[PDB]
Amino acid sequence: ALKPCEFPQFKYGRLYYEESLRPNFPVSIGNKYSYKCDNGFSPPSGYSWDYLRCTAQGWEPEVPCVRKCVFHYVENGDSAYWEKVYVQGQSLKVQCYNGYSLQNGQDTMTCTENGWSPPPKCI
Repeated sequence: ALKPCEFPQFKYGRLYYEESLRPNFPVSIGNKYSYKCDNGFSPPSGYSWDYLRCTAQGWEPEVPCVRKCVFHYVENGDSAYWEKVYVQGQSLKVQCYNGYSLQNGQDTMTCTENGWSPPPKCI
């Protein structure tokens, strides 16, 4: 069987069980391995862990761990009741109060490589 996927090493995270598994590589298309990301980062799905999949295009995702932005508290705005995870590239509309705003027309925040932009502070 073809074994085209080498031991996956990527930024801001790692496979679980890296030492029981590293010698098993390379592996075949269809195999998958659980992984986690560093604090402040997340799989694109926004879950606490996810699968790295050996595909015909190599490992997917290409960038397994991306910036994580948590939505919860908004100063002078509407806060949520529990922490909602967002990932790099996602955006939401924040509800500001009493003539305060995020100063970007639509009161939208985007999860960027360096966190929320602008921050969840209505001014």
